[PDB]
Amino acid sequence: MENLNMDLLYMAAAVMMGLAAIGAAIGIGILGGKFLEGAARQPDLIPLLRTQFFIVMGLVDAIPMIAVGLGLYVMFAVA
Repeated sequence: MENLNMDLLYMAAAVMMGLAAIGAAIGIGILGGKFLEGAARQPDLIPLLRTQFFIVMGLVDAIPMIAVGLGLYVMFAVA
């Protein structure tokens, strides 16, 4: 079951990352456009632009980063 939970996990990361990438991309762009629009609309939120970019992408990508991260953290590192 090691080779299965090994390949299945890695492979799961691919699917998970992709599916999560799609959904993540969709939402990031969703809230990203609106938030980015306002902030980018207000000259005083220029730093918000970048800050929000990383925050929205990171918070959304934190999910697969956490799943994949935890997986490989113990798998590739601890296994």
